[PDB]
Amino acid sequence: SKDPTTFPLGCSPDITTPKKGLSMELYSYDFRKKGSYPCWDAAYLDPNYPRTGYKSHRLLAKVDGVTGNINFYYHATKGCTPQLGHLPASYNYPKPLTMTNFTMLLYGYFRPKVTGFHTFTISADDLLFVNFGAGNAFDCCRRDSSADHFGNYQAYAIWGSKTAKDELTVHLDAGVYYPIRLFYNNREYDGALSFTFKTESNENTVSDFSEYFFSLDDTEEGCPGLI
Ligand SMILES: [Ca+2]
Ligand SMILES: [Ca+2]
Repeated sequence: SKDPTTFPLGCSPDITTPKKGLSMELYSYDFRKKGSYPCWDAAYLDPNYPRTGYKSHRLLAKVDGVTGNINFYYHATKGCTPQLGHLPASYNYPKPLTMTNFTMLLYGYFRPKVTGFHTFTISADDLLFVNFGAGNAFDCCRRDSSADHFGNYQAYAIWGSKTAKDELTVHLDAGVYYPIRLFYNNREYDGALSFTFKTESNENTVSDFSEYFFSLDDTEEGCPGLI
């Protein structure tokens, strides 16, 4: 089912070794033409922007192995102006980009260490939309066939809105691989992404996803959760 749920379905990959990290695609996000009021494009809030609209902009990069702490804060000096910066080393992308104005998609799997409830907390400047679970994000080792068919967001944050931070609480089983999709945009000026979680079992905040994000190969058979 594509609908978001407190009890998401996960995946059981075969022997082939999971690879560390998420995959990432970077895209352009231009300003409006000189003198427009305001200067930033509102396309990022088109209902279909996270599904199809982004693909009409320019592909910048496709990277594998994104893991570790994926949080960032980029400080711009000027409005209405493309300015260069770098993502943190965790993104495995060693080129500058226009950090003031870009779109980023990350996808893969989250593998828990604890069976029980997890609460992920997110915030972003400007936008972070999260899908989580088989079907809601994509299907088990069948990402290519289902990548565009994700469901209602499990959580979302939009800078400047009444929902500028959000939480998602899900019950998960240790060692199972859960499809995840993170879609981020910066429209102008500063950018920021925060993505962390806690489990109901203790007070520790987890922000380093070294032990938790993996990529699995698609297969003809699929790898549906057997638990
Ligand atoms: Ca295999
Ligand atoms: Ca911004």
